Amino acid sequence: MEKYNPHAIEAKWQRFWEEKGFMKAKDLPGGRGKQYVLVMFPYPSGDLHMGHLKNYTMGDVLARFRRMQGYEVLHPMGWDAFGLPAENAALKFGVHPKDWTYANIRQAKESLRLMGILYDWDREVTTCEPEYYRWNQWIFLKMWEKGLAYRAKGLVNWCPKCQTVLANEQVVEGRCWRHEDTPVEKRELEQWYLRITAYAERLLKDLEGLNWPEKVKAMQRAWIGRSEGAEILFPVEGKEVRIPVFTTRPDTLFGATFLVLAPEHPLTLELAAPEKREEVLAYVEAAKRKTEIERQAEGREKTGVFLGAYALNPATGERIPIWTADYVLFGYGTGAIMAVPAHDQRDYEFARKFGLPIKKVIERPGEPLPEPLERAYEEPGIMVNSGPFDGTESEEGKRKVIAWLEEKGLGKGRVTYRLRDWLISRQRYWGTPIPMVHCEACGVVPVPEEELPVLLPDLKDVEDIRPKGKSPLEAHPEFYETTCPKCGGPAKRDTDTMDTFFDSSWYYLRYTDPHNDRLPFDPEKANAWMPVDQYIGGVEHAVLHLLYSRFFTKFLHDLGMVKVEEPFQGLFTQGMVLAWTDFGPVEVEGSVVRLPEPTRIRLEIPESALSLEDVRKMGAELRPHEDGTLHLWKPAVMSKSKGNGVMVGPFVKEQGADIARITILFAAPPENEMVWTEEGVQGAWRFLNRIYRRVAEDREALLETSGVFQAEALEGKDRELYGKLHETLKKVTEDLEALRFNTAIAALMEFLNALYEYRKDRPVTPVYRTAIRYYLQMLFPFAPHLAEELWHWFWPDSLFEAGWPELDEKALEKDVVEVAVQVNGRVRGTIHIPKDAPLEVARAEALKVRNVRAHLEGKEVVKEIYVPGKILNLVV
RNA sequence: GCCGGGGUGGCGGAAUGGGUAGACGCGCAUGACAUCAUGUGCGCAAGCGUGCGGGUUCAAGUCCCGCCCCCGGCACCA
Ligand SMILES: CC(C)C[C@H](N)C(=O)O
Ligand SMILES: [Hg+2]
Ligand SMILES: [Zn+2]
Ligand SMILES: [Zn+2]
Repeated sequence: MEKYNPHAIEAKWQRFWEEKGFMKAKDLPGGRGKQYVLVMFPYPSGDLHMGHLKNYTMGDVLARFRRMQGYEVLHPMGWDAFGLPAENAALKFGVHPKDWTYANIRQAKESLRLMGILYDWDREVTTCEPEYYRWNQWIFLKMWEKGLAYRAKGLVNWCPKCQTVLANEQVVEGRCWRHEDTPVEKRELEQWYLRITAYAERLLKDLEGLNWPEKVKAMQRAWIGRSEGAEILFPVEGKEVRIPVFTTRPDTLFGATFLVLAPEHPLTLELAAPEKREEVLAYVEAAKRKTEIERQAEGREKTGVFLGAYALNPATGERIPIWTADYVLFGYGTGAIMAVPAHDQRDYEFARKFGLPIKKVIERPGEPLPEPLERAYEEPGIMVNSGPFDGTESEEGKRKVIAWLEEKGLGKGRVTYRLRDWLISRQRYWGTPIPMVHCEACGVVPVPEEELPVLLPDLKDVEDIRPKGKSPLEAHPEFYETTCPKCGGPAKRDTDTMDTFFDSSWYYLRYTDPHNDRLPFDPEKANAWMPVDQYIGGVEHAVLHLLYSRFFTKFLHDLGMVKVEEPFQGLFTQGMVLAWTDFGPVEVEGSVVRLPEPTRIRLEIPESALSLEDVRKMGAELRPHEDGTLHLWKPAVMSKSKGNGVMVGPFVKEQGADIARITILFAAPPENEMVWTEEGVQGAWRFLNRIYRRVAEDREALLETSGVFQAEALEGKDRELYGKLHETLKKVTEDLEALRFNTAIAALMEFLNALYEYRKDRPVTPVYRTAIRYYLQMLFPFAPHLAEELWHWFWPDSLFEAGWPELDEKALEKDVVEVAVQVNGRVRGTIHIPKDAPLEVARAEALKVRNVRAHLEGKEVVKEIYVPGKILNLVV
């Protein structure tokens, strides 16, 4: 009997599929129903290890499966080559972006191949290639003609390291999404913006009937931050200008004891009295250089400064002082807020800090508010000290005060969103050029459609493209010196480049027509493949990619190019992958595990000594090491940085693909985080082995046996197996359609074990033949090699043309099941009787069990509950 | 503090229209020549066992009431 050998069959079969062209997506899916399985394309930066493969595998399992079922599958793959992620990688290794990009793409593309993964590469797409970004620019123009793209000056986020501006969504915890060790800063500058906010309502209203992870949906709702309320106009004293503010508590208007303007608000300086004019300019610019991190380090000791001007409370008419404090966001509402310390803990704290007035106008139902208040009372209540509103309820009060302000023309009801606009212009070389020219006479002029693409200046000098503070294209007149396509005089091309997230925002749409030189894609085509039925990815693109794509699809929908309005119908979010990591040497002494500083620091814990127990309790262990000392190991995220990756190729060579697949899809539940391990792999070896042995050993017999027969005529073990078979066929089919792989696999390990047992007694019957035909077909998605291999010992064509096994309902039916006999609620034993056996039969069969405990325990019995399914309770 | 999801074996994890808890796998332990085969929730035992405390029921991981700890999210309203 031969043995299972990966190398001998793996690469073999891989070529076979590639050449046979099975996962080649059709152009316009017929009435066969389509399936668009797609995983987020990668950032060509770094080598591919196992942690990275978890997502593509699943997409492969899924794609293969759907393919067998007959659906027209589209399982594209490509590269998110342009932007900061890539360029920053290259620049780190002093390599030229274009070289570094095509280097990874080559490697990465090999790994995937070495894994059994099949794409329809006739659709590969590289974002940084002119053939692609050509269209980023064509889109950008169409957005401009619809006034969705524009320029504007103001403070923006700046990443010193990246040496460019970042969108708000690229500022995770006031730090760069890439350099979580670099505190983002603020700078005055004029950039480009996409009016995503013009889609704030739809972007929210459509999240409703969506089948996505709660976590994601939640986050977007918070990022969009819709907030119903009112815009109130406070007349400034002496001047003509009226200052507007936003609030959700118009019912506390009489509580307004002072206004507050954002340090960057226009009037903050145009109102500050001369004697203060200096103190304001000092603080205004002080709040600027203050990084978000620095702000969030003050707690509630917020700062502020009195301008020197006053305003009139459009409700009472009294003169309230006007201040300015960083806690107010120029980018939110109207950069101005009416302060009501009595009903807002943030304002309250401020008021009490700078000796400002606190005035209650909302009374708590029942137990009166302790005067003087010691804390702002926010909850609803009754309106007091509020002119003609006294005795009204906060709730009804609002719409009233609103309708009121609206009548007097002092304010209006208005909805505002937290969502700020999208800042896409970037000061980096490696990126799409913004198709705009800056004529001196006409101003900002768009490049003609046909004059596209605006090719990127070829710069083969690393030390040149390196960002120093402004677009590298600024020192290249050969590029930025052109003529205005409007008047004709001398103009200047835009030196800034679109951000990476601009191209990743519609690729899924590009794969549907990867070679279109007239349009970014043919509507007819994309309409036949969208939306994306399944979308494997990660949650780190919650407010980013998953946000922007929705915008872009809505925009493209309005141009009438895409019929849907939500790109990703389904969306899975796989979990991290960990791996036992070496943390360093330790000094064991009995039970005391003293830690040398280098190790401790790596563990990142305050303790400098632990007990053999704590080391265990924290999930670590002590191993012997090549340096002849004891090292401490403990899982950790598998990453290059950690140097605990498990390289795809170096692995498949020594082990196998299918082995890595199984070890990955059975480690734990997909969404959970697994821990790649030796034992994990060893187990996959054994599972794959036995699958092989079993079919090998009955190969000859199988060949001379026919797999045809009449099910109803089956009896005994035969009939038994036939059930267990379809029992499995069902669990497996469902588990797949629900992305629950671990169990689909185990469902197979279990039937395998079933097949072995069946041989201990029964020969090699037709049913058994069929049992293998089905086992293989089902195994395909997980171990496509070993399956195709064994499958050919008895069948001609590839598993790809076998179809998915048809489940047989009638077969799932039980007869003579195993009921459990319990005495007085406690399970005393079990018996074997039909699913229909009447109480009399069960009672009987039970009264004489192994230990006849049902008898020794039931020497009285009163009531007897009997669930024909599997229960018989003898209530003593 | 609010919101979503979670606490099950030495380990990852199965099973909730109440109805042999712990499938499948790992690990361990014996029997055979790294691998198969058998066993493996805990306790010597009475007996006990799905985060804690009550309760409903012949029967509770599943249902009711009160509560703790964990993970993730937190814009507005309340
Ligand atoms: C779909 C893309 C936005 C995914 C992103 N390029 C990444 O690989 O992290
Ligand atoms: Hg390129
Ligand atoms: Zn950065
Ligand atoms: Zn001009």
